[PDB]
Amino acid sequence: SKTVHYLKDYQTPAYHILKTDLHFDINEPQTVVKSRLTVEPQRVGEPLVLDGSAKLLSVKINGAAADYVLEGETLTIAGVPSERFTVEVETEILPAENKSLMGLYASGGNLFTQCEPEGFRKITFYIDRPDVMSKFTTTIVADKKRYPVLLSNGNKIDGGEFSDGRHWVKWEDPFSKPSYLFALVAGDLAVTEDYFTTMSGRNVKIEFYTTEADKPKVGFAVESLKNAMKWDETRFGLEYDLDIFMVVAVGDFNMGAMENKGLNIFNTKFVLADSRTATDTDFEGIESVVGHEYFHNWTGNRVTCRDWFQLSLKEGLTVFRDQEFSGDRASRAVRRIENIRLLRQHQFPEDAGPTAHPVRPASYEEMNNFYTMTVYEKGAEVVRMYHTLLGEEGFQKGMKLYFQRHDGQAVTCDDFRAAMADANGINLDQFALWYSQAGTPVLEAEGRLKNNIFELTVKQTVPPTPDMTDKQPMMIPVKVGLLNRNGEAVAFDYQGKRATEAVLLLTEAEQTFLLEGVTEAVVPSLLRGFSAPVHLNYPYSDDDLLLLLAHDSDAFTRWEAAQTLYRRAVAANLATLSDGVELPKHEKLLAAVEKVISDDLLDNAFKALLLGVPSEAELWDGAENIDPLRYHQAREALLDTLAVHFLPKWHELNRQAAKQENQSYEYSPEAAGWRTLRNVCRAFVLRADPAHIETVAEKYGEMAQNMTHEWGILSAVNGNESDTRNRLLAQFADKFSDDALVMDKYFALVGSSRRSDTLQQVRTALQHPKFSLENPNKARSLIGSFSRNVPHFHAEDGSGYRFIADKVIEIDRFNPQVAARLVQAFNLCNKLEPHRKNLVKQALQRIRAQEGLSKDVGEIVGKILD
Ligand SMILES: N[C@@H](CCc1ccccc1)P(=O)(O)C[C@@H](Cc1ccccc1)C(=O)O
Ligand SMILES: [Zn+2]
Repeated sequence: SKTVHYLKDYQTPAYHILKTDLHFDINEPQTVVKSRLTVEPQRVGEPLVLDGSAKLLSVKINGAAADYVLEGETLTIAGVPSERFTVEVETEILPAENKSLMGLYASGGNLFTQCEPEGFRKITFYIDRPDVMSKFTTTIVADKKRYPVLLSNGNKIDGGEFSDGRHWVKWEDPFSKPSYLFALVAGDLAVTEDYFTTMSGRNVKIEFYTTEADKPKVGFAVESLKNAMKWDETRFGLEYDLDIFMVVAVGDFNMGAMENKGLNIFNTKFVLADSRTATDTDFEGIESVVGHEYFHNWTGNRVTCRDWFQLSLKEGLTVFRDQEFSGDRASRAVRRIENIRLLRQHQFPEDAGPTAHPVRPASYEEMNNFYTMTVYEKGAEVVRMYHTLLGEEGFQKGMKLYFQRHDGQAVTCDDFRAAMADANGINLDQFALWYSQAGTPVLEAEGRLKNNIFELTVKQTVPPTPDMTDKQPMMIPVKVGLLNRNGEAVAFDYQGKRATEAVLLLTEAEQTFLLEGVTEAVVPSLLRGFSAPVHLNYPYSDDDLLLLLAHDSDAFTRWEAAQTLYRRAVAANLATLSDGVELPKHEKLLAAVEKVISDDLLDNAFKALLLGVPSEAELWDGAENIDPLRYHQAREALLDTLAVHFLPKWHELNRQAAKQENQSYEYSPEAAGWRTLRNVCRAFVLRADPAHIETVAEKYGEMAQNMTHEWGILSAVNGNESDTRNRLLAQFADKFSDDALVMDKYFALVGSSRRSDTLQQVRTALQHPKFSLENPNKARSLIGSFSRNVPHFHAEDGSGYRFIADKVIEIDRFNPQVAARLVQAFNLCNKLEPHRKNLVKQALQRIRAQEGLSKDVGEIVGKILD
């Protein structure tokens, strides 16, 4: 009797809602919501079924008290007119009691909403599904001194005052929308005003709302929005469609931001920065996410989702758009590698684990569990493959046809694919499998130069996943090139064209590609630009990898050669540590890294990436009976070797980076590149010479010229067993006690430390006056960081597992979304060595045994355990 939602069961709704008129009467403590729905029968005579979980005060049909039944979270009216009719629902909400941060809730003494995916039903009774689109008008009444700012979607068309100190506003959004895009804000908030003029000459008023204290940190977000608006015009030909665009910052928020039409609501983390309190990465994040939410105005809002299985239709596409925006801003190659690295570090384990799902899932119990790395980041890689197959011009032809066909509609992934296919006159039927088949495809490649042909044989395979065993061959673009003995590009003939690069389109289980007219011995460069989201196996020698790393023209393949050398070095460490003998010499790797360190032609941020070692999760990919501490030990040994071996050169590279930064402490991509390299150097220095922390501490103020430097130094020393580490962290918390986003950084350092005493420091931090478990940013920073802290989470005595399971249980009582994300710390369960596996299963069984456990957490626990 447990409810599962299946894509195969989709049916159009029995009723449409043409008009949604809302009235909010905000009081202390309760808010009363009145709705009036103009309902249009589609299947005449069916019962009207409304979703809702708010306290119900009354229901009318055509103005008279309705005969209805309330059952669970539904309201059913059996006796429906056969003609257009209205329904009026009155509900009552206590927003200060709402710690789920879905629906209408309080934060910092103000009121905010979050409705995606199914939060609107926590406000009123509604047909709360995204293929039902309605024109909203929203009236808000509140005390003026307490709630001077009253916002909802669209245009402000009326307002006024009452003699008792109350005031009101009325907002009309002329664009039909699904309920998940509804927003309301009521509060005492400061505003920052700006504008943008569209290419048709229309001014758009821009308003950012923040606390009074936070206002000085919102400027970069405003600038980023104007950049995003211009970019969507120049790159996609897309113009904004209202004369007002509002953004509201909120400190209590389950995700990063939300694209509500004309009234975006952002986590403070993705809108507030200055150089004193935010890192360069934080600035890049604001640019990315402000872009993302604005880009949803077309890819999400103007064209929306038929059903929640199609989430990647808007999210994969909009992530692709924010990636392209950021790459067009600056540093495209480095940013592309950053994106690839995040996918392989976080999404690949998802696809290999118990919660693996297709980009377009076929079923779900709780839709909030499917806002995933797969739907978003793999979703974006799928959209990018259209770009790779079609080119920018062809891709834009597809976009044009997509909007022509589907503006104002709620559609499917299939419709996006068809627009791409039809606009370009190409068959993309096989491409559909990128949406329906889960798992990381594995390509096995072999190469031979015989006659004057380089014959590249490639096989593909996709593993069964828990949802599906049968996996058919997919359409996989493999971008390639060839290097001669001196690492020079070598031209070849393919499909009657002589070039140095080609896209090989693998569509069968096994294919041979003939690169003809090759006049010299070659080493192939494969999967350039990470041209498909796959695992590629090709037999490279260490010397082949050094060649690629030294001379290849593609950023990804150069970086992947280094990643491979690191991976092989860790594997060699695993072996020696296991045999109880001396560590390997790693002579070739050390020679390779020396070259990278000493190369002054390398981009600084690219050099920093070449000096990064794959994470433990990457290293144990594909393994069984995993002891995570053995992998941690082997990785730490490699980092120690790199730190100590090159210690003088790490200091020298640091000095060179400092000189080039040139005291330009504000955010810019140029200065940030130097600081990124500097922070890599700091990490290695303080590994090799932990005593250097006292030298750092002595001159801390001189060093602390922005938060990128403070964060970089505190990160570097965070695992140091000196008392000074603890003192510097305490001083950081004191300095920045009043800045909640910097206190998030403090708590992340507490939870992530490799020091031996981290569990007890974490437990003390739970009682820190600036910590709140009910704040998702804080919970994520402290507890989330601890759950990803390999030696502590995976402690042999099980203390890490017991602690995280305790917190899943505690958090689930008020915020199931946060708890269900946290409990995925346990996803490695069935791949662990027996002792830890036993303890993880005990932890999961204890979570399962909780009375009233959320559907959110229960769905995840079932996938891991059952
Ligand atoms: N549609 C929004 C998520 C909806 C939601 C559901 C429940 C609770 C709160 C909000 P989004 O995709 O635009 C926000 C997204 C922004 C993002 C994602 C990937 C890259 C860059 C930006 C981040 O939170 O992952
Ligand atoms: Zn999004």
